[PDB]
Amino acid sequence: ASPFRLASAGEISEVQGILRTAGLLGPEKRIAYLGVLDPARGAGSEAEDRRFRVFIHDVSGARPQEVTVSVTNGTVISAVELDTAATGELPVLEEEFEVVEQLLATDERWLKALAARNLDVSKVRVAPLSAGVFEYAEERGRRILRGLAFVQDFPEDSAWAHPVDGLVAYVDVVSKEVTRVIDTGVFPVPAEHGNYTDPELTGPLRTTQKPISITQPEGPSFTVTGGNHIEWEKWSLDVGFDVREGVVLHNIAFRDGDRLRPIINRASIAEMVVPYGDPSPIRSWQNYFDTGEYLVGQYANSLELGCDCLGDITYLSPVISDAFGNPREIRNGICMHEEDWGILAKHSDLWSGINYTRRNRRMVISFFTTIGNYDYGFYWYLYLDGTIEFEAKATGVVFTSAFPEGGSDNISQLAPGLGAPFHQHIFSARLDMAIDGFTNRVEEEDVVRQTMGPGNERGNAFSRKRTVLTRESEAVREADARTGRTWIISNPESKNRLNEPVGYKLHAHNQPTLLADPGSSIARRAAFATKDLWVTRYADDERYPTGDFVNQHSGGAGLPSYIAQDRDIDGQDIVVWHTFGLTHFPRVEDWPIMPVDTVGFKLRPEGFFDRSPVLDVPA
Amino acid sequence: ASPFRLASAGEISEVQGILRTAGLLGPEKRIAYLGVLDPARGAGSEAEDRRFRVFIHDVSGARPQEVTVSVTNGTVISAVELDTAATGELPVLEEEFEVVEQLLATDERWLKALAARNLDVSKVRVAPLSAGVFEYAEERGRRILRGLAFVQDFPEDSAWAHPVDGLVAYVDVVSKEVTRVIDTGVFPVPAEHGNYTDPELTGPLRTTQKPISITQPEGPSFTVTGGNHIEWEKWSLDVGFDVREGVVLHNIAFRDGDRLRPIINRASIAEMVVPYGDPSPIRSWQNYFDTGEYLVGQYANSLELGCDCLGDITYLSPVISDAFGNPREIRNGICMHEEDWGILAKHSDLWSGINYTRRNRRMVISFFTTIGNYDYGFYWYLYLDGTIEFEAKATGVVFTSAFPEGGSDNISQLAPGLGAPFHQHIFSARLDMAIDGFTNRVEEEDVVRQTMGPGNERGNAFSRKRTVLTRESEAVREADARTGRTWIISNPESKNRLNEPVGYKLHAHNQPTLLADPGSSIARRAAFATKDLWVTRYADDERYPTGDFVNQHSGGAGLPSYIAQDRDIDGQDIVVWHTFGLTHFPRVEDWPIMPVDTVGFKLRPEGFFDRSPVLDVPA
Ligand SMILES: [Cu+2]
Ligand SMILES: [Cu+2]
Ligand code: NA
Ligand code: NA
Repeated sequence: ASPFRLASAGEISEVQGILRTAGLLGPEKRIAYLGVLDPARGAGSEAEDRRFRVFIHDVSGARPQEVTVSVTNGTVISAVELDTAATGELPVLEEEFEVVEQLLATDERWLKALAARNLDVSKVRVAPLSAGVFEYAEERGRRILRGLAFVQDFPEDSAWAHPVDGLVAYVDVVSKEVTRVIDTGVFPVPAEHGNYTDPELTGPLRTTQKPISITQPEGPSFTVTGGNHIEWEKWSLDVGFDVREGVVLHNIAFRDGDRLRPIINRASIAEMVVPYGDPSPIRSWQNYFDTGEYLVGQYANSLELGCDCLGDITYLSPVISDAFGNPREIRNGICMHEEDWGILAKHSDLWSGINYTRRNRRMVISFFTTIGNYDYGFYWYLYLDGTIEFEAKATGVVFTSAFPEGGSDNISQLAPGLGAPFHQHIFSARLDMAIDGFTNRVEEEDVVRQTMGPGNERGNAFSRKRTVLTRESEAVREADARTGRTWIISNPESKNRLNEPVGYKLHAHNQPTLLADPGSSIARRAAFATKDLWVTRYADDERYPTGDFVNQHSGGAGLPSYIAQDRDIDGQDIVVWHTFGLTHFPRVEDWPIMPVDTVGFKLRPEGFFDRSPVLDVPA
Repeated sequence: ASPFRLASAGEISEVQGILRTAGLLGPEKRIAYLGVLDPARGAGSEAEDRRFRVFIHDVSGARPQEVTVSVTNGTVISAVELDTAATGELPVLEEEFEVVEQLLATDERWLKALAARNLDVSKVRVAPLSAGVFEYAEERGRRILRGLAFVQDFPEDSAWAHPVDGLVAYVDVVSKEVTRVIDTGVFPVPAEHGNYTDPELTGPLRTTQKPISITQPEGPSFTVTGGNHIEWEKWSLDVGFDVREGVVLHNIAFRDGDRLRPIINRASIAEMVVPYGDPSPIRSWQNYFDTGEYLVGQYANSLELGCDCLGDITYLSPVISDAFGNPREIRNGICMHEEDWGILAKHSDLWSGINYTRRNRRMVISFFTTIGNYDYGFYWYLYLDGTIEFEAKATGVVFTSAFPEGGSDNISQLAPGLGAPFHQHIFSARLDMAIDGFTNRVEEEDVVRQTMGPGNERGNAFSRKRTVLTRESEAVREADARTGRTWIISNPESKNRLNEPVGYKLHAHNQPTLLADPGSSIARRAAFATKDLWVTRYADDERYPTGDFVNQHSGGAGLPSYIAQDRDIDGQDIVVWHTFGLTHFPRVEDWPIMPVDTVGFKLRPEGFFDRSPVLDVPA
C-alpha cells in the first residue's frame, strides 16, 4: 500500500474510462492536466480513496472543466465548468506546439513577412510562446499563443542560431485565427550555425580524459520499498511525481534513536518563471511559467545510465496521462543514488593525541526536463548530518534574437549579429513544514551589531535577534545578506534536551528577485517572485504561488490572495514558500550550448538534535 | 629547472648553513618563518637566482631579524633588525605552545585560582593564545601569550568539554614571567565529556553504509612534471606551498587553441582571522589570525588515502623548516585528484531531434590544517568550462566557555552548563591577476532596474552597469547582494572575436563581513575584513592584507596603508583581495565535534573565450 505511492498505468486508464463513460471525454476534449490528489489532513485511520484531479480542455472552445475522480469507486466526485476569462486559461498542450507554425504558414501577412526576408516557409520554425495579459482587448476570453520565428537550414540544424527578429505573430489556437502579425523591421538573420555536434564547431575531440569508475560492490545503502518509499542513513521519505511539479518529496523524517521525527511534510518546486528584460515589442511580453503554463514534469527526460546518472543508480519510471487519457511511462525519469561528499568532520587534537576523520555522503533524487530551448535538472539532496538541500541546474540553448547595430542595454551579443536577451529564471519552493509535527512557526534571524560602550568596552561584541512571524500579513519577507538573515522553522511545543524549541534554519542564496517594474503585468502575475520568503497557513487548495490556471490570468492569484486572509501562523500548520532565482546576462561562453549554472537553498538542523547526529558514522 | 618548483630539503639546509655561516643562527636563534621568494617581475628573464626569506626569533630577547639569502650564491642578500614594539612580533612558535601551561603551573596566583575551584593543576591544559594589542602598558616590548584553561580528566579526554571560565592569565614567554592572572569568579566547569570516539556518546556504530568504490583504471587525466607542475584538460599551473599561507597556486593558465592564456599569476589565502564576539573580559581580547599569527602551513596534516582523500590521488610532500633550520617533510600534505562533477551541458531539441549530454569534471588541489581546537580544509578547484573556485571547509571542536545561568546574548549553549561564544572565521584571498597577461582592470557590475515609461512601456526592462575602478582610493568595495553585484577583471588590450575586452567574473557568497565596532582593536588590526573587495597595484613587498608581522601588531600596515598610495589600476598589473567569511552561532549539532561548514568564492569566464570552450569534450 502506502497512500503516497506513484500513479500506476492502471489508475490513469481508470480515470480515462470513468471520464469517458460519464460523457466528459468526447472527441473534442483533451487532458490538459492530470495528477493524484494528496491525502487530506488527519484522515489517517481511513483506507485509501485514490482520487485524481483533471483539467479538461475543449478544442471547440465550449467550456473546459476541472474534474475530480475517485479511482477506487469508479466515479466522478465533481466536475466544475471553467470560466477561463475569469480564472485563467488551461495549460498549454504538447499538441498545440505545432499549431502556431501551421496556422501561420498560410497567413498572407506571415508569408509576406517571410518573403520580404527571403525565407522559405518550409524552413521556418515557430516557437509556441505563452501570451500573458497586456493591452490587447480582443484577447480576453480568447486562448492565445504567440509565435517567434527561427530558421532551420536542414533537418538536424539548431534553429536557435537563426532567429528572425522584428517579427511576431499572435494566434487563437481554438478559433484557428491569426489575430495579429507585427513586423517592426527586417533584421538580418544571424548567419553562423550553432551546431555543437558539428566537427567544424567542436574541432578535434579531446582524447585526454581518462575514465572514472564509480561502483558499489555490495549495492547502495538505501532501500526502496512500496515502489517509492526510501530509507537511507536514518532518513525516511516518499518520492512522488506530478506532471506539473515534477518530483515532489513527501513525509521527510529522520530516525533519532527510537522515534521517526518528521521534518517536512511535502516539498516541491511549485512554480518557476522566466521573465525577459528586453523592451523591444517583439519580446517585451515574454514570461514563461514553465511549471504553471507548460508543466515541467510532462517533458521529463529518460536518463541514460553512465551519462545522465553515473554510479549505482535506482530508477523510478513515473507514468503520466497523454492528451487522450492514455498512460505514458517516462522510462528512467527519476534517478536515485548516494554519493561520497568529502569530509564530514575532522579533528587532530594537540592534548589527547587522537586523530579523527569521518566522510560525508548525500542521497540524491533528481530528474531533468526540457521546455523548448531550456533544459533544467532538479536535484534534492539529503546529507548525513540532517541537512536538506535543493538545487536547480539550468542548461540548454539560450533564447536568441538579433543583436542590433550599435548595441543594446538589454541584450548580449553571442556571435556576429546574434543576440541573447537578458532574463531571469525564478523558482518557488513550497515547503509544507512539519518540524517534529505540524505545530510550527517561523522566525526571522538577523545578525545584530553592537556599539562599543558599557557592556562592550572593547567593541568586539555581536549578537543576533529572532522575530516570530505571527500572522500572514507580516510574513512576506525579503532577504538581507548584509545582516546574514535566515529563517528558522521551529516547533514551540517540542523542546531539545537544553529545553529549546527544536528547529531547521533555511539558508538562501540571496540572489536578486524579480527585476521588473512593480507596475508591470509580470510583477502582478508572478508576485511570488518579488519577495524571497512567504509563510502561509496550510490549506488544501492553496497549491501554487501563482494559482491553478496561470495561462493568461490578469494578476494577484496565489500567494498575494492567500496572504490577504491574514491567518494565525504562530504555532500552526504552516507552509513556507521560498523564492530563488538566476539573473542571466548571457555570455559568449553560453553559446552555442550553455554550461550548467546553478541556484538553490538549504535547510540545516538548528537545535533539532541533542548533539551531533553523526557520532555513529564509522571510519 | 622550474623557477616555480617547491622548496627542497637541501634548499632548507642550505639556508640554515648560510645563516649559520653569517653569524645569524647561533644557539639562541629560531626560525619563526621561512619561505621561498617568488621571482620579481620580468624575471626568469632577469637572473634566476633562488632566494629565501626568513624571520629569525631570538630566545634571549635581543631584536629578531628578517633576512633574505640566495641559496645558489650562498650569500646573505639583506638582513634587518626588527623593532617588534613598532612593526609587530614574530609568528608564535610551535615550541612556545607548552610554555604558557608550564610557567602557570608554578605561579602562586594561578595555583590559588585553581584551588578555589577544586582543580588538580596536573589536569589543567592551558591554550596558548595570541595576545593582540589592548590596554596593557607592561606589554609594550614584550612577547606575550594569553592562556585559557580546560580540564582534561585523563590522557585521551577532550579538554574542550571542560572550560574553566572566569580565569585568564598573561605570560611573557621570553622573560618567563606571568604578568597578570585575572579571576572574575568561580564558574562551574561543565561536567559532560565530549569524547566523540567513546561508545557512551557514539552509541553502536551504523552498519548500514555500503562502500563506494572510486577508481581510475587507466590512471588520472592530469600529469605532474618538474615535481609540482600540473596540466589537466587545458589547464596549466604550478602548485606551491608556503609555511604561512599553505597551498599557493602559480601561473594559472588555460590552453585555448595554440596559445597558453594566463588568467591568474598567483592565488593564495593571504590571511584568515577568527574574531570572538563575547564581551566577557575572559574572552573579549580573542582574535586568532591562524594564517598571520600561527602559520597554517606548519600544521598541514598528513592526509590518508581513503579517509582524507578518496579516489586516485597524487600527493605532494612539501618541505618546511623546523624552528632550528632543519628540513621537515610534510608527508602527503597536499592531495591532487580529478573528480566527476555531474552534468556540464545538456539539450534535447524539439526541432532537430538531437539529444546531447556532456559531464563536467574538476581538478582538486587541497590540504587540511589543525590550529588548536581548529581544523580547516583549503580546496582549489578548476572546472572544464574555465571556472576557478576556492572552498574553505571549517570543522574541529568549537571553542567553549561556561554557559551563564540566566543565558547570554553572545554565547550558545551546547550541553548543560557548556557555552560556545559567537565568532566569525574570515578569510582573505589574494589574487594576483593576469587576465590574458598583466594589463588588467576591475569593473564593478551591478544589475540596473528600469522604470516603466517611454522606451520601456511594459515595465519589464532590466539592464546592468559597469564601473571601472581607476585608482586604489576608489577600489575598496562592498558586496551588494540585492543588485547582484559582481566584479569583472578584464584586459582592455585583449579583445574576443566580438571586439569586447576578455574577462573573468568574481562571484562572492555575500556573507557578513567583520561585525566588530569600527573603533575596536580588531577592526583596525583586521581592517581588510571590514570590506568585501579591494584592488591594489602589484608591488613586491605587498604580500599580506595584514602586513608581515601580525602578532601583537597595531594597525598601520597592510591593505589600508597600500591603498593610500592611490596608484593607477586601470589597465595595469593588479591584485584583487577578496574578503569572505562564516558567521558562526554555534548550535547543539556542532557539539562535541563539528560537521563541516563551507564558504568560498569563484571566478567564471566572462567573454574570455569566443564561444563555449567545452564543445570538444567527448561523450
Ligand atoms: Cu538563462
Ligand atoms: Cu566557528
Ligand atoms: Na505544515
Ligand atoms: Na597582476
